[PDB]
Amino acid sequence: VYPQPKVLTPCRKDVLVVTPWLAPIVWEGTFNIDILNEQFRLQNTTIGLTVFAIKKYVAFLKLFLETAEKHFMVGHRVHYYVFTDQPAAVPRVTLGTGRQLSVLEVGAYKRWQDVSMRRMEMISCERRFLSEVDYLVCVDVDMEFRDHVGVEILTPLFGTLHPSFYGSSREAFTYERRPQSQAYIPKDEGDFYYMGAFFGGSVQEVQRLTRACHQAMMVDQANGIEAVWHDESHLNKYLLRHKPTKVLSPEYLWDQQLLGWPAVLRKLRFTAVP
Amino acid sequence: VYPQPKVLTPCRKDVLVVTPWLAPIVWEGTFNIDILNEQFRLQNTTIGLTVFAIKKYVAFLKLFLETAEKHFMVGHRVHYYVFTDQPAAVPRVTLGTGRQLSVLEVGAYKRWQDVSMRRMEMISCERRFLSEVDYLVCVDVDMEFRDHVGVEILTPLFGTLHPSFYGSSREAFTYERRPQSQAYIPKDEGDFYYMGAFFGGSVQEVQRLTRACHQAMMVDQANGIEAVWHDESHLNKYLLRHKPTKVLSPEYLWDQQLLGWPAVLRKLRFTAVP
Ligand SMILES: O=c1ccn([C@@H]2O[C@H](COP(=O)(O)OP(=O)(O)O)[C@@H](O)[C@H]2O)c(=O)[nH]1
Ligand SMILES: O=c1ccn([C@@H]2O[C@H](COP(=O)(O)OP(=O)(O)O)[C@@H](O)[C@H]2O)c(=O)[nH]1
Ligand SMILES: OC[C@H]1O[C@@H](O)[C@H](O)[C@@H](O)[C@H]1O
Ligand SMILES: OC[C@H]1O[C@@H](O)[C@H](O)[C@@H](O)[C@H]1O
Ligand SMILES: [Mn+2]
Ligand SMILES: [Mn+2]
Repeated sequence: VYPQPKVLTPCRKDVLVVTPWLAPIVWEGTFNIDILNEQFRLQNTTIGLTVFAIKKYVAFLKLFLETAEKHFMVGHRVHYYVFTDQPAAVPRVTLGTGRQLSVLEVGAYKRWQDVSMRRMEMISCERRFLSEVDYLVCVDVDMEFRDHVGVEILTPLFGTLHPSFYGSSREAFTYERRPQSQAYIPKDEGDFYYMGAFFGGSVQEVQRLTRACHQAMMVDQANGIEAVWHDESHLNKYLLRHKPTKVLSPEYLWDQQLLGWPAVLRKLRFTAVP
Repeated sequence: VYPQPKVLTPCRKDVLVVTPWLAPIVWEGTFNIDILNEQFRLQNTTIGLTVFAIKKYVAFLKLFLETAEKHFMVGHRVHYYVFTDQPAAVPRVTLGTGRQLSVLEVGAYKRWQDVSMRRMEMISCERRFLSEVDYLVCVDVDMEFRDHVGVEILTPLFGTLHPSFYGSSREAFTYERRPQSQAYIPKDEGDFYYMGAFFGGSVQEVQRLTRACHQAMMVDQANGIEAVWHDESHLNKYLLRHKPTKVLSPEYLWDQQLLGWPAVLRKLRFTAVP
């Protein structure tokens, strides 16, 4: 027993709720969470969440993890995978039932470009995700959850609209524009500008995507060019060619300090920390 | 190179384009057919179309088939499966490249209820669909195509909004309301009223659906009740419990003689014949 959807009275008339390849764009008021929760519960869905916390970024884990417990996939099985050069630095956060955390120890890379960039490499570690989770969600650690982020996001492949470019035209998009880079996207192409900080999908699609992006980055290195926004550039080139089956609205990646809280955002769910 | 989708200016503001379980509702202006065509071509998609033409309904095949050739999945591989008690009566219609037709001979059933109802049984013939097509589309024969019906419909499971109930409230829906019938749907439930004349999906999902509906009809027979709208009733009960991954708007099942051509319908694609 829920509100009857009515085909002649849309809920959101202010935003695009479907892409032109028929992928939902996820905004508050587009979904009934109760229907979706049942769907995903009926398959005993397990969602993995990957997060890197290399060098000083271990400082962000406590709030990340505490807020994930309040807001992320609450009621579903969750497995956190914390990639860190400092395992002893990972805070012990008490978890809800059916939720667990693994610490994966990795190398502290040369500069920030590589730490951000080698995530694609480090996520692709492959045998294990396939056995343990049905979906993988890949996010920045320097963030907090402030509202529901749940199974509405889950789909074979998704990316998230960069909060600075959702209202913008495409020649404005900061894609890689040098044809020397595997990340190259011409000035007459592109659907959206996706942020590197929040993407995911089924384990098979995320392994594909991260393998591709790593193979593309290595090809650029061997040719002496570094895409302008690094992993985000390659992410955007992958998602142009392999279109995501859901797109998350900027409700899912926001910075209230830089951008306020406009009326088109009914919820701010996952936000940057200073 | 196509129109850039703009996230703050929806194309359709007059209709619901997404269900509350995040299934697209397919209306003109929600999709770019060029993007979709490429997607489906890249997988060499084959679509099967099943149609029953038992007794006098062989009379409808010539126009059905001629118009399907102009409008249905044009450019993609298509396999028509014509179920008939009269194989010699099937018109020879010249087909486009990559399109073929098989005649399947079956029994002329006792009354019209059973002819319509035993379709579910006759579609479920199982080994063969799995090998030959990726999707199955199941329609009435007493119809003509008048405009594009293409790969925008394709998804694991879809149904179509009955053209007489899309603007209506749910207690108005002519679901089966006797609890004695497997088709029973309470007065406080239901998302939409789907018509029996146009549903489909992947071969696996259509085999599931048609197996379920046949198993449900047989259980009702053994109990001496016949659902009020027969196969359509069971279809609607299946789609309540297993929600379709796309819903087709009434653009995909219309009767211009009974309903005109309202402004909310930008195309009339598949329509009833007198
Ligand atoms: O020294 C570093 C730099 C980056 N990161 C990881 O790489 C992500 C992206 O980096 P950052 O957040 O600095 O990029 P921004 O959001 O500022 O563009 C971070 O959230 C961390 O998960 C890290 O763990 N240690
Ligand atoms: O004598 C019959 C009655 C029905 N049908 C098939 O069952 C479908 C549904 O029947 P009908 O079109 O009469 O139902 P309606 O659309 O009038 O509700 C038809 O399109 C045919 O495909 C048939 O082949 N021969
Ligand atoms: O334009 C691309 C850049 O946009 C900035 O706003 C953002 O901080 C960068 O991380 C990168 O996304
Ligand atoms: O209400 C259910 C009935 O609605 C009629 O308009 C239609 O002709 C019937 O075929 C059946 O769908
Ligand atoms: Mn960050
Ligand atoms: Mn009919």
